[PDB]
Amino acid sequence: HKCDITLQEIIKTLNSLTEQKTLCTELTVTDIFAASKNTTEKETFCRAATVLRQFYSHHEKDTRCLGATAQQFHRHKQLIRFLKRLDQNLWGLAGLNSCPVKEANQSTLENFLERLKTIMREKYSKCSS
Amino acid sequence: HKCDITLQEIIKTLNSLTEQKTLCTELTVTDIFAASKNTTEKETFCRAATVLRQFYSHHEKDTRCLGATAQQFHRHKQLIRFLKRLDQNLWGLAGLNSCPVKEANQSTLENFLERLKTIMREKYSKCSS
Repeated sequence: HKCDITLQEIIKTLNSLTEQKTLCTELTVTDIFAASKNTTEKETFCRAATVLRQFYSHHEKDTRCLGATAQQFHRHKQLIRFLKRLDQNLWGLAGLNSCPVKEANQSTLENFLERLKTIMREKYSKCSS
Repeated sequence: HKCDITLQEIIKTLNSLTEQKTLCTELTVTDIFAASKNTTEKETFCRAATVLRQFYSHHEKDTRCLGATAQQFHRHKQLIRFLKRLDQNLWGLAGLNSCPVKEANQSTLENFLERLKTIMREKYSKCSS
């Protein structure tokens, strides 16, 4: 399923994420989009599904992110809800639960999310345009 | 030749470009790094060698870029010298002069150059680290 509405779910969720801030949206993930050797779409997804999943699992109850105020704690609570959802969809479209994250370079969650939001919208374009 | 000094030539030139401005560094190229399906390293290069080459050839004597003042015209003159050089190296490492630029989305020359500068530095890391 390649031009499935799951793409819209991914984009629609990407927007929420990209339009928010936290002390955690600056911590780094593996830049799987720093590769020159490349792969295949479903593996592009399993790899991305992987890094996103390593993050939220590593940062769900992280001290640097839980927050001082209420609006902050709320924000982080929301940040992790979305990561889980964005990831839930990625694994489904990837349909591949094994991943060789061969990369050294790290982006920031936020800058990585933009690139995912971009790749996804290009993937969408090819579905309608 | 994969960990050749040509990589340093590419990075070293990428730095000059990325650390400069022009009225032309905002005009758009094809975002070949918006693909999810992916390819192979030498094809990643032929594709990049292609877009860069379409640009300078399309913008060498472009009115929006030639410049009003002297420092401006000089800058554009320099912008195109580097594009030719960065491209000269890419074709050599790509060793492949045929390219299927299947992409719709466009980045800006400047934002595309950053990503190339990044991919290149990751490619370098794997050569020494």
